[PDB]
Amino acid sequence: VDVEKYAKVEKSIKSDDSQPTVWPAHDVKDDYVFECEAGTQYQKTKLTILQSLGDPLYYGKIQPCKAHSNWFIIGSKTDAERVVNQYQELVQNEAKCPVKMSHSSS
Repeated sequence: VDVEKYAKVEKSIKSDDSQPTVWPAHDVKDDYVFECEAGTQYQKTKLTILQSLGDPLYYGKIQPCKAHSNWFIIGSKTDAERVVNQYQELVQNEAKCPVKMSHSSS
């Protein structure tokens, strides 16, 4: 049986003798931007999923990108993907014209 070739462990903050392990090893940031790209005024907006250090909850924010702390709890990774898909569909259906998605990492 060759399971260990493919098994992987995730990084965690090792524990001293007073506190337990805390696995999210660094803040995980993901940003998405949407824009018509036309000469039209479209006020390109941004979405930002976040998973902070030592906290396995997810969060989001939808402030409009430039040309404050209104976070909301998003459940988990699958929920985050659902929210991203739904927001993309809504933006496209509201634009009534071409719209593009610019994905970024950390």
